[PDB]
Amino acid sequence: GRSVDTMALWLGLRAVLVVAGLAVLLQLIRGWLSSKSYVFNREEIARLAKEHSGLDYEVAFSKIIVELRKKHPGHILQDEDLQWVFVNAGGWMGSMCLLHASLTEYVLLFGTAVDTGGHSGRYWAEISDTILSGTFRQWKEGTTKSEIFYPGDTIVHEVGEATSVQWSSGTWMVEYGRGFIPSTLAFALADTIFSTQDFLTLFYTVKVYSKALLLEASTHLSQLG
Amino acid sequence: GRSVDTMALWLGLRAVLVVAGLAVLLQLIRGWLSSKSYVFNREEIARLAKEHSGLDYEVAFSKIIVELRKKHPGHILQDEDLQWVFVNAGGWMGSMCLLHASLTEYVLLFGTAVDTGGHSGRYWAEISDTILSGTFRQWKEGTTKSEIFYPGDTIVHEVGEATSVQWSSGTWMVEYGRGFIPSTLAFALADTIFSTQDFLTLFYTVKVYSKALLLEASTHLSQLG
Amino acid sequence: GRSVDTMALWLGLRAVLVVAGLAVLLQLIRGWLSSKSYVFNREEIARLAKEHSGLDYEVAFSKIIVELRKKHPGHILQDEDLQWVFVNAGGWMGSMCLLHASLTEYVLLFGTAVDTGGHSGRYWAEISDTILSGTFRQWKEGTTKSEIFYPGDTIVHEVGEATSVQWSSGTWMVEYGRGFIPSTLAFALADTIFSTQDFLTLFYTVKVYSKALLLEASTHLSQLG
Ligand SMILES: CC(=O)[C@H]1CC[C@H]2[C@@H]3CCC4=CC(=O)CC[C@]4(C)[C@H]3CC[C@]12C
Ligand SMILES: CC(=O)[C@H]1CC[C@H]2[C@@H]3CCC4=CC(=O)CC[C@]4(C)[C@H]3CC[C@]12C
Ligand SMILES: CC(=O)[C@H]1CC[C@H]2[C@@H]3CCC4=CC(=O)CC[C@]4(C)[C@H]3CC[C@]12C
Repeated sequence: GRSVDTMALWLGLRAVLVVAGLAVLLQLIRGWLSSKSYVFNREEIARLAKEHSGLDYEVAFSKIIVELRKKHPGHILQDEDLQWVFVNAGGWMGSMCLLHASLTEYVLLFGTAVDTGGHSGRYWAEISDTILSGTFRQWKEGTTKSEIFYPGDTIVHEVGEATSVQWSSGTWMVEYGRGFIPSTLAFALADTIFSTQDFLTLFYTVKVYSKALLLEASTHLSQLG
Repeated sequence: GRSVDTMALWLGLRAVLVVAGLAVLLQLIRGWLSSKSYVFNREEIARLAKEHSGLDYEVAFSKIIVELRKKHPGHILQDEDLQWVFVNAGGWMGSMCLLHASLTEYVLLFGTAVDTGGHSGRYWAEISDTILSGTFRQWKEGTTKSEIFYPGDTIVHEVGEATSVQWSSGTWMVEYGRGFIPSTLAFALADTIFSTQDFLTLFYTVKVYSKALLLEASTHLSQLG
Repeated sequence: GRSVDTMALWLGLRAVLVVAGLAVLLQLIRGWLSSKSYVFNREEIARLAKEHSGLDYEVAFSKIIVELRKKHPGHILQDEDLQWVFVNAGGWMGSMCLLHASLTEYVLLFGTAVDTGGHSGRYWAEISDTILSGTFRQWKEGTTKSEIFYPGDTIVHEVGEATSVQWSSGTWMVEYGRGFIPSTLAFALADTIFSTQDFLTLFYTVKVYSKALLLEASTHLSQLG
């Protein structure tokens, strides 16, 4: 009767429980033992973006790209491969311009010209965003109150952390990610697969990721000979 | 030619039509003949939340939990099992603290620290939300105009009804559901499966549901001996 | 080691790349060689909606429907088949009333009573929306700035184009689509399948599409005898 249905539902819930739990455990295991080859550090990127946050965010874009090319030659994409690509993830819609991406790091420009917001994602990667323009509202897990950050501030999305994020129209930021980068792809592409059906955007995303990987491989080969 | 393609599309549309129609019919059949064991009633919960809506919503949270424990001993989770868990569903993102959940009822605290909104869901369950803080905008099906509710009001999401819901930053409410509760899970988890990929949140959700079910089973066993 | 993982990821990315690329190529091939039987034209619909944008959007709805019935008898649904149906797509939620739909064209009323926004979709179809009330913000691909349109304006979503769209509460518009209409269905239903689980709305959507197709077939049969 009712007790039988309660017990059966409890059994199925425990099934889903152990499935999700072992998925989380595997994510932790793959992430912790992942490689950690670091060309950049988040403080360098944050300071460089903060210095230029008072300028027009596109002038700041240019200046930051030029500085990153000067300080890390061989690790930033040429002008021919820079492209603004929409990003639909976790219920929000923004756009990115990828500057660098390896197995363990990535650097990009990110933002939005529309009001948007949603789930931040939960992956084995430390993400950091320095606002050039607009406002970034972060609502952390386990709290009932949120915080709003402004140009020049840096929000650090910690490893394993999950938040709600919200950006206002005209919000632009410099983003640096460090960790097990491929484990973020499932989050970054899911709304494209199950919501937007925008396969050309998927094409653009994997194209720029592959080009960044090929640049890193080419620079590694040159550094070894 | 063109007529052939029109006819083929019409055939496939009629296929999808009868599939969805029989799905709706099965939802109605499972829901109507579902059990209706009721520990609470929506008027009791609404009045208790309305009385305290003028206080800070966290003080109200505490007072409502204490009253519910006093009036329904054995049917509310202990302090050790209370937890704020994100909820991503129907395009919106909020967070919940589950107080009670059986096969036929549930009681929780719900709200959001970000501006959000989306589809309410359509399930065989009567849902009711009493606002402690913020604003709740409801847009009913078949109308071109929406309504905004304020602290102390109660919105009743009727059985089989579908609306668009929208909450402003800092909106918090007491929610009571009555009907065939498991038929809501597919709606409550879908954005987690196909959008956020946040498997630890899924873990938390099934964990608290299972604990609430086990509490109900334990109290039933004690009441029978 | 690290180079092996980089190479394997590059291989898998190239796999996803060629899959998405050939999907886009097939979309282009199916769209270009698709039929182009045109009962309406977008300038006619835009001018008719612009003329009435200064009136209450429901009075405008009625006047536009009456004019479209007068000028295109046999191609607009009778009063008995008009229905407001929710539309959840690309992360946004609005509602539509379908007036006309064939293999190559469609005419509908669209809008929203909630603040919403998301991905526009990318399909082989030229879409055009004339605002009767509210505001329509369009953010085009490849740009960091967006534009806001007002009552009486027409936004043209070009074939193959992808934008972010955003509508404010109380925004209502007349929409005309021309191209390969079925290729939009996957976008229009995806959030229903993977997010809202609202199968009765899916039922309503395929029902009105099938009725519009049957009306077009019946008028074609009458015109041929
Ligand atoms: C804005 C944001 O949430 C970040 C978090 C993880 C980031 C992704 C990290 C992996 C990645 C590398 C690429 O080369 C393409 C862009 C993507 C897919 C990034 C897009 C922006 C993301 C999704
Ligand atoms: C806020 C909201 O829409 C409500 C409607 C149905 C509710 C769900 C009802 C079933 C359920 C019981 C649980 O024990 C976990 C929370 C959930 C999954 C509830 C989360 C909040 C929901 C999704
Ligand atoms: C508002 C919007 O984006 C438009 C773009 C393509 C449009 C769809 C085009 C195909 C279609 C025809 C129908 O008969 C049902 C409604 C739908 C499913 C339309 C709903 C509104 C859509 C989704």
